[PDB]
Amino acid sequence: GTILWDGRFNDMTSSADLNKWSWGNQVGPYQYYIHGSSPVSAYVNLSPDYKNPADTGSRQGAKITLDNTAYWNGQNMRRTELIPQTTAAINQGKVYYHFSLMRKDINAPATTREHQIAFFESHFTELKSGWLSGAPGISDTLLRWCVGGQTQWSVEWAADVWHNVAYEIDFAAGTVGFWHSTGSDPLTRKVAPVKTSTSSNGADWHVGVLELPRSGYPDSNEDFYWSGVYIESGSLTTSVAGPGQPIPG
Repeated sequence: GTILWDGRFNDMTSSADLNKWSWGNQVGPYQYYIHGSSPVSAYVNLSPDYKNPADTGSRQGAKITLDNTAYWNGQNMRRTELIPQTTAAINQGKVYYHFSLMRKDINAPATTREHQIAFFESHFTELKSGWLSGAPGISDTLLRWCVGGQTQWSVEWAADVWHNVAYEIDFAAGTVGFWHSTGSDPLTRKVAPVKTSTSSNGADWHVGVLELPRSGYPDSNEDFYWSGVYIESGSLTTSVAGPGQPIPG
């Protein structure tokens, strides 16, 4: 395999480095602009305590937060998102998009509201959580993998569990497959490639979270933990510790 882009934050000392990126000076691994009126430390913080402990390939993980000010461009949905800053061909051919995600019981995401996570701008694929449609119910506590808006896989989203994911995207065939594991276990393919319109970017993968409003549910702080975010081509690294690291097991 070969890493096309590395979003593991390994060259950053803290999230303050995100402030180096600007439209006039697009440096670093991430474009940082889809966020609210507060400083970056209100929305993104890095720490070794915020990553999947089995991922020795990531020095620090990132706590991404939605708070009362997490509104971008006058929209009514809360968002805190980072987009890959790269010249690599991450949207052509077969490409694997990696990331690990975890929530805790403190500042847990609201199960009463829909969340769109690690999504592309056209939403051809993404993860979702929370109450989506219909009556509220047992499905609201699920973490789901969607293709074209349709759920293709889901699991109960438990606190403190690290979910490791890789989207297997064939931009030429217009298909997306789903690889997943929890904790230290190696990724396995849980859903074979599904067809959909994969029309892609300039730069359009949103590493972060978007939360829709829902009548009667006030904003409360919500924290999402991320680590091991990167994009590779040719050969999928199934080890959660990433390429060039000893396999955890």
